[PDB]
Amino acid sequence: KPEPTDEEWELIKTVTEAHVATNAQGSHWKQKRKFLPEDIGQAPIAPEGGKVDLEAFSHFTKIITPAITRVVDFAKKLPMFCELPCEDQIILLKGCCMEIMSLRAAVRYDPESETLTLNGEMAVTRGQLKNGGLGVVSDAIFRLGMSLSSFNLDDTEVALLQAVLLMSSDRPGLACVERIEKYQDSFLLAFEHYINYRKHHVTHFWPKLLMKVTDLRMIGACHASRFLHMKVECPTELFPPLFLEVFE
Amino acid sequence: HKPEPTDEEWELIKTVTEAHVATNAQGSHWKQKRKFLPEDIGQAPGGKVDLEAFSHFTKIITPAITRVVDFAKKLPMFCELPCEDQIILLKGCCMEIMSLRAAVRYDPESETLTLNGEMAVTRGQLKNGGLGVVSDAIFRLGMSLSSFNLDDTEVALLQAVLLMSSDRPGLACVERIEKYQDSFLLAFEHYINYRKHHVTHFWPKLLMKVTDLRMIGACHASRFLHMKVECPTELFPPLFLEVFE
Ligand SMILES: O=C(O)Cc1cc(I)c(Oc2ccc(O)c(I)c2)c(I)c1
Ligand SMILES: O=C(O)Cc1cc(I)c(Oc2ccc(O)c(I)c2)c(I)c1
Repeated sequence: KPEPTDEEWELIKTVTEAHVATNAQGSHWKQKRKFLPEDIGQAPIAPEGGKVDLEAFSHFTKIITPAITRVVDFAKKLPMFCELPCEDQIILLKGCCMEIMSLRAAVRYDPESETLTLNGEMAVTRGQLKNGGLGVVSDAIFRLGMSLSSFNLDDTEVALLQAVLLMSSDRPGLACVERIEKYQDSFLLAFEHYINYRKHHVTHFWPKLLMKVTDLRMIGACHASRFLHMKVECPTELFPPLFLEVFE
Repeated sequence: HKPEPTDEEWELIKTVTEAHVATNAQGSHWKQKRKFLPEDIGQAPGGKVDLEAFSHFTKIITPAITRVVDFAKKLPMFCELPCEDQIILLKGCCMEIMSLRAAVRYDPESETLTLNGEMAVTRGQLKNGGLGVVSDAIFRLGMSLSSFNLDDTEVALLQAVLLMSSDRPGLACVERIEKYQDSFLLAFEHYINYRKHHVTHFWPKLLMKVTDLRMIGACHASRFLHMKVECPTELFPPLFLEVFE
């Protein structure tokens, strides 16, 4: 099985460093994290269904800007992305923002505590993340977390996965569709070969990881439909500057 | 590189792996043959045992107990021990090994444990089925085992280790057993260096799961006592009674 070529190791070093340089978990999150108090976002023990717990929502939005910002820095550290028109860059960033963020939290899933550590600092439960606003998306991200545990992804693999999510040529309104596909394929090929190098113990690893890319897309779309409910149920004063633009 | 298995250890590894495989009935993956226990059974309504759920479990429990015994009898080291120690070691590790077998068949997607590789149950069905909080402990262990990707050999060696526990009350040949256990641990350690898992501190964390299993085994025993008080005698298969006496 083909391992990465010299040229691909460069790209790999480039994406890996960009990810690590913008991954706030570069200080042992597992040891640094703090658990969000059980009082916040607990089952509310209602007609019309899940109503966003403004209290919980408040804690999530107070640390969401840095997460959004870090996704932009990540893309901006990739030469290929920097070659794209300003218009495409934006379209791509808006389309993958929550996909990438979701991946980042999912990879910080902890079976023993049943939590996801947001921004490598805030540990939360299904209930908390659900009642805080993501609704069933909460369940989706946790499932992704559970399914990714056996994959043992390192920074390079998460970085490459982020880059594949970034170079999505099917986003609506893109100008350089063909060029973006070329970039994505280059990441896929490097990823594919890096995987062979690492030698994971799981059958049909490549095919299974690709399906995870699909889950993230589903997750990204649900985020958007989820944001619509937030706008109805949450007062403007709770929305950070960038958070709004992300779905605009 | 760390020490890999010696020629002699590859022999012990071949023996235990075959014993486990021959007694696990997975020559045809549990996934493509398992059946899900219907949601109305053991559905949410300490606690009181759901006789119907319990009935379903004790209906396939004898074969599981039996395979654990056949696993041990397939190990030459185990056969050199006195009948009395064999009984003690079996009663001591039975639920530990079964719990471990259910835990490696944990499925994140459907959120179930496939018992005997044929019956998929939820954390809820298993709990109301009689195990109470032990169900949580086992599901928990199944969740943490996911990243370890253990193959037949590793689960096999783990079982050999749980089996040869020289600290069980009443054992006569404590030294011999202790020695047998170490032979398995050492070959395990080496087999591990040969596999090369990508989980940090893999060895120490796996050893810690043995700890968890001993705790699960002890909790099942006190869970059994509640069962003897709440479940009609008829729902107890004979071998199920003798093992957990
Ligand atoms: O973990 C990281 O680095 C990134 C990250 C940060 C956060 I705050 C987060 O939670 C969200 C996101 C959107 C949203 O509308 C709500 I309410 C909560 C997730 I999922 C991931
Ligand atoms: O999965 C396997 O191979 C072995 C296995 C088989 C069964 I049935 C099982 O469930 C139990 C065990 C004890 C008990 O008192 C009750 I009620 C249910 C478990 I956990 C494991």
